[PDB]
Amino acid sequence: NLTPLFEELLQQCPPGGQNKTAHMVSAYQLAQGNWMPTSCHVFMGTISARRTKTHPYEAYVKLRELVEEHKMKPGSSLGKHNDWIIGKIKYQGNLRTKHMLNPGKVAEQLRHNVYNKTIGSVMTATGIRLEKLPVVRAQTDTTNFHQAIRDKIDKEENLQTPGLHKKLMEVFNALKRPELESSYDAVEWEELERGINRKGAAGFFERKNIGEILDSEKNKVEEIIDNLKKGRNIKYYETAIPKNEKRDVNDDWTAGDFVDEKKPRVIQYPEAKTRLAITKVMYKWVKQKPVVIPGYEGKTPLFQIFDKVKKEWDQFQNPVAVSFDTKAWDTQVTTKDLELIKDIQKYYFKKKWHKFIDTLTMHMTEVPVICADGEVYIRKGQRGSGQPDTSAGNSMLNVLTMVYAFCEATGVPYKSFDRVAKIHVCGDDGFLITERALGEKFASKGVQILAEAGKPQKITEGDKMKVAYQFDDIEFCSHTPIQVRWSDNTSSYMPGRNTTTILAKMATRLDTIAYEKAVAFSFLLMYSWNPLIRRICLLVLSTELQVKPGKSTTYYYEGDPISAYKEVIGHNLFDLKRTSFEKLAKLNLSMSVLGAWTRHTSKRLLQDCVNMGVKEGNWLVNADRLVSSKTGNRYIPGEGHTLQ
Repeated sequence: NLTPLFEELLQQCPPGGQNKTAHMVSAYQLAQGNWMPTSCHVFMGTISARRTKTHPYEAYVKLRELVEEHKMKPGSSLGKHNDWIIGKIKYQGNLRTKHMLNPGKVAEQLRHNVYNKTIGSVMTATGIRLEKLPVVRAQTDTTNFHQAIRDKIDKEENLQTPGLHKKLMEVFNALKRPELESSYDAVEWEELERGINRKGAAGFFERKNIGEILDSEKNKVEEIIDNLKKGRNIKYYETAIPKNEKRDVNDDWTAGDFVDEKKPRVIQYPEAKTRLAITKVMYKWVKQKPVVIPGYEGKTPLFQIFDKVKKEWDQFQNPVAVSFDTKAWDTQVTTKDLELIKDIQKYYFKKKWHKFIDTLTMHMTEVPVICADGEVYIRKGQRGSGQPDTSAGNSMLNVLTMVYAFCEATGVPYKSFDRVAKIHVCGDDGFLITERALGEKFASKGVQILAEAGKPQKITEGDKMKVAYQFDDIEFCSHTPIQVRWSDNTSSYMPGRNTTTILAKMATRLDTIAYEKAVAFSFLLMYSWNPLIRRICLLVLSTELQVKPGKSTTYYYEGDPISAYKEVIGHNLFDLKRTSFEKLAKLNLSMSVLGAWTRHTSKRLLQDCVNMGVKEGNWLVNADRLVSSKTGNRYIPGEGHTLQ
């Protein structure tokens, strides 16, 4: 009876190891009685207990009593290499951090959400009520920023199962790529400068951005590579800014705005010179060239991912997908976690970079962080979202932890995972596909195993992980599959997501037509299954055909945008005859719940398209099958290509 109460309490128990000298009893066995807990250190949902004619409620109070005894049982020396930050302190701290040093505040140092006028007025022109759309890209004030630090970052390091990381290494040895052992070397400046955003943000004490440092202070970056390579301390620090601040900029191209959306509330990032030093050396690992993390989908475009996943899904008999959903992952990365990734990096890198990886990793286990306003805190481990290693490091750490959790829950051995499951990851996001019995075992017992591995899962109904029983219930990269029907009698899947959300993201920005047409084409590649969005996209793309699209967003087109689409999607926009009736109903629901559209909106948007398309000429709106059906005119595309 009391079994769900014990299961809740066992997730707060400190992780222990296997105890062969005592009786280890589960949440079920404790609820039945005559079992008395002797300690609260949890191992695979079991704790050590003396069989002493107990009553269920009495066993529960002893186990809670022991858990609170352990919780009510410390300040930490600062590392020498971090001492330099204390000499920059100018005023006493006011972060009021309870678990990490707030040594004070350094001297001060020298963006808003607005509408995209053309995209926003096309929406208004059809009766879409913008004010009813959800708010996106919210920036936060200093006060809630510091509260977010106390809430998420001010914490002792997660305890993990003893020996967890030897096991995880055992999992890596089942997935390593031995033909690459000890081959990774640094890259040349030319190759580094190819894939980098010159507007990459400067750290607190910096003034130049990535491109400016590239142009004029390469020697400063090389001095840093040299110091680390010889094992010498550098003055490593990360800067803290709230999400969506002027300095919340991505160094590298992004598969979509979904990657800004999953960012922590607190962005923490090394200096630009330092992000450059790390990347010039660890390029092949942090940019996954080649891909050595199994299931890593970082380089897969959003319009391909679900077609790729369906092929795996179809090869199972009775497939399910279990979601990876860790609470505030970056805050759950431990020192031992980063050191596990250090050992794996050293597997693939030439020996002359091991002292480099060793010293950087050492710098990353205790990190001076400087807030926008100047407040310093000393972070113990964790991941700063802006580190170059976030995507690659979290992806491997995710894959390893999840294979281990699945393998320990199901009894499948680490070397046999590839035989009964497929895994897919993008940083902490992901899922695996497997047969239904295997997945349900992993989804019920995985919660407790993942809490003991120091990656707690977001609390749910029935203390179970989310299972998808039908393919288009998979959730990945903030999107979910939706099927479309083409006029060549094939079907395929597109990245689907709520229409209210797509409208929000498309209609706003943080601080002109060339940019909006880029956005429109960018959204048209992802959301052509959505007739509302598809038509708003074609109307915007119809604007000022003499102006060429900007380059500051995910994608843009050279030449014709309808032909560019055909090149990456594999069909013509005009050939898309049907979008999944049911899934579209699900993704349009919030439109009506929020009242962002009326009964008139779709017709008015179609009518505005037909009015433009019936007139004499060659109009992008007629690339829409239904619009062209009502105008009797077609769009004849020119040559066109898609770019990043």
